[PDB]
Amino acid sequence: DPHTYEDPNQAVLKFTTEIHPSCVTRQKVIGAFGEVYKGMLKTEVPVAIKTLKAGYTEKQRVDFLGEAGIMGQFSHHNIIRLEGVISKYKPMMIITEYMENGALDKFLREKDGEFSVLQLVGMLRGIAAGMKYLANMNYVHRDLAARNILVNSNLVCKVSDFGKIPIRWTAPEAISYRKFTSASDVWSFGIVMWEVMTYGERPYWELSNHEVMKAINDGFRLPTPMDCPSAIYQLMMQCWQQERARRPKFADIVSILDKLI
Amino acid sequence: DPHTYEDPNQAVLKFTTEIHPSCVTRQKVIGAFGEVYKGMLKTEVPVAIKTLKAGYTEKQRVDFLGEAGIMGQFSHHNIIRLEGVISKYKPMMIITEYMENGALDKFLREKDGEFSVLQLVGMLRGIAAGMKYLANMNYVHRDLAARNILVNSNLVCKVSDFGKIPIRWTAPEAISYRKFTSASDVWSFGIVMWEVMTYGERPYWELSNHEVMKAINDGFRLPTPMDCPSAIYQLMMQCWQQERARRPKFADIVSILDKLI
Repeated sequence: DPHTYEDPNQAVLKFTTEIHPSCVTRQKVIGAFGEVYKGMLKTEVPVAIKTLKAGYTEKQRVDFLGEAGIMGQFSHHNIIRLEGVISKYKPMMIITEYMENGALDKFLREKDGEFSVLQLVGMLRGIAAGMKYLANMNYVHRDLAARNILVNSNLVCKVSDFGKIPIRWTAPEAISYRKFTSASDVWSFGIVMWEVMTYGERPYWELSNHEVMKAINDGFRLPTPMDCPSAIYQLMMQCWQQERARRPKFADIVSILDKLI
Repeated sequence: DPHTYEDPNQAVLKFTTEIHPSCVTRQKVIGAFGEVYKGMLKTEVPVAIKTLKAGYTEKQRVDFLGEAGIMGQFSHHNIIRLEGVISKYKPMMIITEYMENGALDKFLREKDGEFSVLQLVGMLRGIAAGMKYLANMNYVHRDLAARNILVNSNLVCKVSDFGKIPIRWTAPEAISYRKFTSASDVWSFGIVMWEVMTYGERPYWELSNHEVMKAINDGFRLPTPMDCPSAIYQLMMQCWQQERARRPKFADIVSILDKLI
């Protein structure tokens, strides 16, 4: 093994392609850790470009580049594509494919009421296909939420982002015992289904994180969204079983949604 | 014949594909002869990976690789698929397709009472189809038991494992005279039907192997499982005829189960 000894800032680059700075053009800021730009990549394709905020430590630099390193391990229709990274130069950049419709939760809020049930279920199916791929790769995500899904022009949804925890989206056993598995991702997927079917309502509304923690252990579950088919809500309820072994697996979820479509 | 002379450790590789170690990544242990890992194979697909315990003799090595050699001769929907082996390097590995729901007996115990009669009969039908294929290949299994069947997400069951004998599953003539034929596999299949319909009860409960040997020669047969359709139990009873020539053949079993469905 030539990599018995390795610098962590090199280890995280393994599944990435190094891109020369002359190949990349940032054109405008589209989001704001650090900033997100819309740009072009000469390979000319449109891309999203993430940079790291000035003053970062080496640890933050490794964590930043490691995001690209995780993304680069994956190749699936419903997982955001990594074009490459600029790591040898400043500012450092993570270059990914451009997604015209931005984050799923924001998208649904802006297009509220505008999709058919079939289109919404199609989005959920793509997310589920992405998560089945991750689960099969033995990757436990821990932050599955509509804000971490990107949407392109064809409404294809891709998982795009890879102890503070996202309390509203996290399974009870993970909040209580830090027990994160694919089955806790399944719980999160149930929350995402609810975010989708309500067109981007915040899970548990204005309830505080503490009220949510208490509610879910008391057996409270989010109620059916308006106009949500009962089979869709029933699947949500299965994803939110208190006993994680009772939740369906992602392969089961994909099959269930396919039969619905 | 270029293989008049051959080393047994090469003879057992004939129906296998040699896989380069750089193509395989073990990710975690999922069972424990030797160990079983969940892993990835670049060809990227999830796989199960079996290794051989440290300190093995050459005879054990040949037996280990021969398992892969047997599996590799087969190609059927209800027989586990061999991806390949690593034999040229240590540790040696047998790489098979990944089955999400694990061993059938364990699976049924965890999902006790959760399936419809049609789903259970469907599982039995797939197992029977697999055994009909083996029987047609002139392959006598000798260890057909729910523990040797694997289940994937669509509930497809596959025969997956290929002197001390498994006494509770073994036909009387095979226990007494080592007379193993497809008809003694049929007896074992009857036991498997009982394992499935009772959701993973041990055949003959807490009775010892000796009590079982005596019981079956005395004419004792396992009673009908709860909620078992009489036509399913009658088929079990036919599989357990003392005269092996009276048992149905696997082709008969497949046809019988198809008419029920």
